[PDB]
Amino acid sequence: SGFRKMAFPSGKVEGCMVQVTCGTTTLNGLWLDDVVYCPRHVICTSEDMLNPNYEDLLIRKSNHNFLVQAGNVQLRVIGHSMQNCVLKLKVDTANPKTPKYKFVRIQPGQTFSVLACYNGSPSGVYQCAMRPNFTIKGSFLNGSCGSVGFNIDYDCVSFCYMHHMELPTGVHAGTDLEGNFYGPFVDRQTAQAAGTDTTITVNVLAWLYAAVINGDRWFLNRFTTTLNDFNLVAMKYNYEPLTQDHVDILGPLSAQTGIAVLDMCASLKELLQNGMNGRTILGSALLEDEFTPFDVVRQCSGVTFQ
Amino acid sequence: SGFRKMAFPSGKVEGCMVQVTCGTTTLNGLWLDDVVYCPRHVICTSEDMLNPNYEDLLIRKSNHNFLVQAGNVQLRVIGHSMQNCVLKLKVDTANPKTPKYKFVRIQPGQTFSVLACYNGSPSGVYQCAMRPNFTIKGSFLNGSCGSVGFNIDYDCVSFCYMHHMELPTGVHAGTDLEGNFYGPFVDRQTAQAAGTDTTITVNVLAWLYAAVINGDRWFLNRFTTTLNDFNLVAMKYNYEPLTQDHVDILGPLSAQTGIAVLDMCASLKELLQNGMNGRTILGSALLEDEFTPFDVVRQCSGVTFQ
Ligand SMILES: [K+]
Ligand SMILES: [K+]
Ligand SMILES: [K+]
Ligand SMILES: [K+]
Repeated sequence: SGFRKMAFPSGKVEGCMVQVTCGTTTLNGLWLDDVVYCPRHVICTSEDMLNPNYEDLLIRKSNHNFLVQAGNVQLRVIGHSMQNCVLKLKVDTANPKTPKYKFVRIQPGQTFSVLACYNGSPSGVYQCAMRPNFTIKGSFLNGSCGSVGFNIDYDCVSFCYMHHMELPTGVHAGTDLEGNFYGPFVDRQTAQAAGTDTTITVNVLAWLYAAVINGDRWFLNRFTTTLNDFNLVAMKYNYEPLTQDHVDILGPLSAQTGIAVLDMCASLKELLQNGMNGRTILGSALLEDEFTPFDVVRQCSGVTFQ
Repeated sequence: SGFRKMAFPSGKVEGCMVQVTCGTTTLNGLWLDDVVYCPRHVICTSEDMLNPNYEDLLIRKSNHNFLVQAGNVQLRVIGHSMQNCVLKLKVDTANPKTPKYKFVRIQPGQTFSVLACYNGSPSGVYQCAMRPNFTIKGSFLNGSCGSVGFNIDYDCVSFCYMHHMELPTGVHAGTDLEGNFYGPFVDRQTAQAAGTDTTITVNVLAWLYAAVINGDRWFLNRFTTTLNDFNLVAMKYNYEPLTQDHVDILGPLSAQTGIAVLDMCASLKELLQNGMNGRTILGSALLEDEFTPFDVVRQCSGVTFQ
C-alpha cells in the first residue's frame, strides 16, 4: 500500500497567505481574522539587521510603512504591534477564508507540513521535522520568510512554525506563531551555531512500525532489551534518548502491529550495530526519522481532514 | 537551500473531492462543473470484479443507485455515462469551486502531486512519478480509488491521474481523466504483471544537478562519456535509455550548474558501478529518480502558483 513523505492538504492555509512589504524587504505574512502575522525582521534594512533594536525600529514605523497585498487586493494596515519576533499588523479586513486554527509550540521530533510561499503566493507543500537542534531541513529560497508549518486535526489548523531565516549550513530556523524562536536563535545577522543534530529515535521506531504494517518483517529479531540498555546503545549512534512518554505514544502502533516497543527497540539496536546488509526498509537504505507515530497511523489508517 | 519531495498546493483540488457510493462500494470522485468522475469499478460487486461486463452492469444501474456526497451535502445524480474506465455522473449542481483545469495524459518519467482521499475527504498530499512500467509507487489504502494526481501551471490544474487499483506488489495503477489506463492494466480482478520497473535516468541526472546546486560535488568525477557508452552501462543496471531529447531537456540545469550532461552521465556511470561508499546525496543513500528536470528548476528557482 506504500509509504510516502505525505503532507497535509494545503487548501486551508493557502487562503491565509499574503505579501508583506516594508522598506526593501518583501516576505510572506499569515492573514487570520483581521491580523497579519509575519517575521518582524521585515522592518529592518540590511544595516539594521546587523544589530537591530526592534522596539525602537518599530516605534519609528507607521502603519503606512507596511504594504500588505492579498491577491490583487491591498490590505490597509490600521495598527501594528510586536509579539516576540513576530510582527502583528492589524488590518481593515477580516480574512473571509480564516479556518479554525490554534497556535501550537511543537517539540523537537514532531513533524509538520510546510507551505513554501513567495510574494504571498504558495509554491509548494512538503513534510518537515523539527530537528533535535531546533532547526528544520526545509526547502526555502529568498522570499520564503513568513511561510508557515502546520498540522491539521479534523478541521483545525495548528500553526506551529513560521520561517525566519536560513543559517549558513543551509538549514532553516523560525518561530512559533507567538514569535518565540525554536532553539538558541535570534533574528539578528550575527553568527549562530546550530547545536549538533541527533536522530529522532521515536520516529525511527514509528517508521519501523510502518514497515511492519507494509509487510517488511525481516528486521524483527529474536533479541529483547530494557529501555535503559537501549538508550545506552542509542546514545553511541547519536540517537535521542527514548523516554517513557515516547514508549506511551508508540502504544497505538504497538497495539496495531502486536509488536511491543521494547521488542521493536531490540530490532533497532541490531540495525544500528550491524547495519542493513544492503537491504532496504520501505524503499530506504537509511533509517528514516521524519515520521512521527501519529504520521504513521494517519497514513496507514487513512485519516481524512474536513 | 534544501531539497524536498515537494507537492503542489492541494487547495484547488480539495474542493473537487466527493464521496461516491454504489451498492456497498465507497470511493472518491472528482466534481468538476456538473460532472463527477470516478472509477467505473464502483458499480461492481466482489463477484462482478472477476469478469465484469461494464456495458451490461451499467445499463442495469439507475441514477438513484449512486450516492454522491460533497461535504455534508448530497448531490443528486441526474445522469450517468461511461468513458473508457471512468464513470461520469451528471449531477444537479455545478461545483462552485471548479478551478481552471485540463485533463492531460502524462508520459512515464513525469511526476505529479497526489491528493490521497477517503470518503471524499483529503488525507494527505505527496509527490509521485509515473514509473516506466506505467505504475505509480503511491501511498494508498482501501477507499483511495478515485483519488487524483495533478500538476498546476499558473492557475490551471492539469489532472493527469485517477487511482483505480493496487497490484499484489503494492504499487498502484490508474487512468487519465478520460478513463484510459496507463499501461497494460484493466479494471478486472485478474492477474496482471507490471512490466519490469526501470529507473528514470533523466530524473536521476536532474536530481544530481539538484545536488550540485545544493553544494554536494563529491560524485563529480574526472571522466566523460558518449551517450551510447552510457546507455550500455545504464541497460545493465535497469536504467531507462537516455535519449537526445533527455539531454536537451537537461539543458537548463547543465547551463545553471555549468556541468555538461554527458559529464554528469559519467558521474552516474561511476555511481552505478562502484556505489556510494556509505556517502549520501541530498540526504539519500539511494539514487532518487522521482524529480524531473523541471521539478528541480521549479524548487531551486522558486516558481509560485495562483
Ligand atoms: K526592510
Ligand atoms: K525482538
Ligand atoms: K510535477
Ligand atoms: K564527470
